[PDB]
Amino acid sequence: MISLIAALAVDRVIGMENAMPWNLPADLAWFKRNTLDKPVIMGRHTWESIGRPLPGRKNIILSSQPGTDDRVTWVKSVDEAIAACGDVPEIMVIGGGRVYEQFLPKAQKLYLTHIDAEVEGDTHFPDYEPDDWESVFSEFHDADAQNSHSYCFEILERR
Ligand SMILES: NC(=O)c1ccc[n+]([C@@H]2O[C@H](COP(=O)([O-])OP(=O)(O)OC[C@H]3O[C@@H](n4cnc5c(N)ncnc54)[C@H](OP(=O)(O)O)[C@@H]3O)[C@@H](O)[C@H]2O)c1
Repeated sequence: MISLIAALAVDRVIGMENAMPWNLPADLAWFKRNTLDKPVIMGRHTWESIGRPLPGRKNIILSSQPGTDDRVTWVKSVDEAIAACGDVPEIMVIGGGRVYEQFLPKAQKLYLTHIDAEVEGDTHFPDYEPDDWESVFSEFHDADAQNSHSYCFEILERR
């Protein structure tokens, strides 16, 4: 199946100027945890921000244009992207905006990081219907020495 994985600040804010407007090492770990040994579909935008494959995962990028790193796989359509995954149990969609927007409808689950920070962004997470999903997990964390904001992990499934 298909899964989305994002970290949202206040107001679904997900990025600014091609970046994540905060720094939460703790999130990094949860992300790795959740994407380890899975294929990951990402947008060219996001790809450019990462700048190198994610070990432990099949990296599939979406671009109209042609590939620019032989180490990762390129694609020109949502169905091909999906194709490229193969017969895997969970495909992970890692953003950016436009991509979330697209796979959203197709998703059966989301993995969220709710971060208590109010920041301006140029990208926000697709609006979804609270009714359609069922929160099956939550895990609160207070700000800390390294994580300057408290945040909460959560997991929803399509109702
Ligand atoms: N907060 C988080 O959880 C999280 C996770 C990821 C990213 N982000 C943030 O996301 C922001 C950028 O997201 P974005 O929406 O600007 O870009 P994106 O989705 O990362 O990149 C979009 C690009 O992907 C290509 N694309 C998308 N759908 C396609 C399709 N069906 N076929 C072909 N190409 C397709 C297009 O590239 P072409 O130019 O090649 O057509 C498009 O310009 C950044 O700020 C990043 O930091 C946040």
